[PDB]
Amino acid sequence: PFTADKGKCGLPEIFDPPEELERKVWELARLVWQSSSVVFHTGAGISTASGIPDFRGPHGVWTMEERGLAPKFDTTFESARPTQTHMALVQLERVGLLRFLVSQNVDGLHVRSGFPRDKLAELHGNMFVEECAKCKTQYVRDTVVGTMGLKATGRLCTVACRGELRDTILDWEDSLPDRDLALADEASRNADLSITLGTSLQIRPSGNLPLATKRRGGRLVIVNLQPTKHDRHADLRIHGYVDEVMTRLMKHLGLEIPAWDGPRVLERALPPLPRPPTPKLE
Amino acid sequence: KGKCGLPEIFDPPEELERKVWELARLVWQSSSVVFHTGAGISTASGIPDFRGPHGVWTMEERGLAPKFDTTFESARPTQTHMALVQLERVGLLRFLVSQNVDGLHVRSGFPRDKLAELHGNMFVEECAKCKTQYVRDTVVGTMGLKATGRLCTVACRGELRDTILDWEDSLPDRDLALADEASRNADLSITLGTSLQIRPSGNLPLATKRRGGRLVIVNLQPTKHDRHADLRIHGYVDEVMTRLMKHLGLEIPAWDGPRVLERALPPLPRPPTPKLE
Ligand SMILES: Nc1ncnc2c1ncn2[C@@H]1O[C@H](COP(=O)(O)OP(=O)(O)OC[C@H]2O[C@H](O)[C@H](O)[C@@H]2O)[C@@H](O)[C@H]1O
Ligand SMILES: Nc1ncnc2c1ncn2[C@@H]1O[C@H](COP(=O)(O)OP(=O)(O)OC[C@H]2O[C@H](O)[C@H](O)[C@@H]2O)[C@@H](O)[C@H]1O
Ligand SMILES: CC(C)n1c(/C=C/[C@@H](O)C[C@@H](O)CC(=O)O)c(-c2ccc(F)cc2)c2ccccc21
Ligand SMILES: [Zn+2]
Ligand SMILES: [Zn+2]
Repeated sequence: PFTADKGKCGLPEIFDPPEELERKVWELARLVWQSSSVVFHTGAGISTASGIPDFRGPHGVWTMEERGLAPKFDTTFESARPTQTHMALVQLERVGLLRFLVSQNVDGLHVRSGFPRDKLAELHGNMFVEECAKCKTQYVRDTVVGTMGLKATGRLCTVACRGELRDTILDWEDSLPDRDLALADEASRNADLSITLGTSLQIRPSGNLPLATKRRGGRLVIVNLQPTKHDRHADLRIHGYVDEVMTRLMKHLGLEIPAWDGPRVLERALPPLPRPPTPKLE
Repeated sequence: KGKCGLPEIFDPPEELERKVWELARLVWQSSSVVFHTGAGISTASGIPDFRGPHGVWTMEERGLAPKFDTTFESARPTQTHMALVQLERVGLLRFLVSQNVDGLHVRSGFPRDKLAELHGNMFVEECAKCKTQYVRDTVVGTMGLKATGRLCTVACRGELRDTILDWEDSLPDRDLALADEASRNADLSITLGTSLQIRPSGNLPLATKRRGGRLVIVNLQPTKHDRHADLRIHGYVDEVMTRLMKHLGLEIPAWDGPRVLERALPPLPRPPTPKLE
């Protein structure tokens, strides 16, 4: 809690220079095309471009705490817009180039971006979601659930039940949800490409799931401004703003990054849309 | 560098809700609305401000660095940026004055002939001879009005220089005159994300007061002229502008990607006006 191991905070940022950045995002493009089963793992770095501070970056929550300073929010959780990266992941899932998405974020922007819930594992919970203690029915609300650490919110289940509604925000002691951790674990083992965006991969086991892609010869790409726990296991490390890496990647894939309709909830992935034909790689 | 790192104020929801309704009334009641924007309308796209808690000057005074969560090239316009584009298209915004050099107003497709970029635009270089501007797709690599290395290509070969003013540099006369003219003639100035400490860029909203115009200030910190405002709103500008638009019955439009529009298009249809009192 107070004393919890918050891991390495405030490490130096690394910027790949343009030419080397340009060539790494082509290598990423080549890996996406070549792969049958692409899982994305996201952390707090995909939401900074929308005004929400990270945990272990230069100006992150834990970093500034060690220095006796406050993290700063440039928006509310309710007024946060999904980033170019968020929407990019929405399109990649609609054209069938993303099998599964595993996010350690509680900021709720994945769900709000319209990404389908049955293809998302929210390992650390969601600030807009409360859950019936009795029947496990989840409610995706339009404002943040007012509590953290899996406590009574004040509201009751309304299914065909009256059970106690509770927040989904894990405390330090709280084990991951079983459904999300099994679906994230299964997707990770079976993938032949895991890509990590904006996570420093220091948390167990959320950070270890990308290593499961390595077993049976799968490839691993790490996109991050700072060093990550598992940098040495990566076949490709890109050091750049994820928005810049994801817009350049989409351009290579010949994909437009769609308009954000405003807050929308999609329970179940739709049928896959048409996608460009694949380049000849050799 | 003026007063930096002042405490933030948050209006409570009920009060915030009420003030943005009072904003909505003033927009509807007003013949000629000008908006004045500063660094605060780009924070939510990952570009730090100057005198906010984590801003350039603040962090300098405390021997710390300002943090960028994007490049200038990869920055997307905020919900506020795109709201100003729609307000202009439906004829409820006469003019827009910005102290921002971040280039996002132009890239949002807001029309140049209705914008004054008082402190310059990092994506614009200007011919020293014929004053032809070039809006490029990557930041012009200099600041302080220096030669960039590139030449005029008009029907000229003159020296292209950046448009970023240094401290000593006088504002561009065209942009300052148009900004000043629009400010005097407006019956509503709204300021969004500016602390209004810079001369004269910060004083232009006060010219709206002369001949009984109204002034709204939307800002998280105190501003120089809080005392002259008929309405002060302490909230995230994005929240204020999305709630405001919702009252106006206006969608906030999709961003096509970087686009340059020289001249304002014909005004589009807008919802009918409420009966006010
Ligand atoms: N715009 C950007 N582009 C690319 N990388 C970025 C950007 N902004 C930040 N980063 C990088 O993004 C990385 C973010 O890493 P961390 O801050 O540790 O977040 P987590 O999601 O891994 O934290 C996991 C859990 O830990 C907590 O306890 C909670 O329970 C969280 O769920 C940094 O290395 C940045 O350099
Ligand atoms: N999301 C937000 N919502 C509302 N207000 C905000 C937000 N983020 C920041 N603010 C406020 O936004 C304000 C930003 O104040 P300053 O940083 O002085 O920006 P300027 O444009 O007025 O500076 C003018 C010139 O001065 C420089 O030298 C350069 O020349 C500039 O061009 C703060 O008061 C924040 O509380
Ligand atoms: C002013 C504007 C173009 N301008 C500068 C630029 C600021 C600095 O290069 C000059 C300043 O430090 C010294 C002086 O006062 O003359 C920065 C900026 C600040 C810190 C940073 F790490 C990178 C860029 C900046 C950021 C957002 C908007 C406008 C900005
Ligand atoms: Zn129930
Ligand atoms: Zn010329």
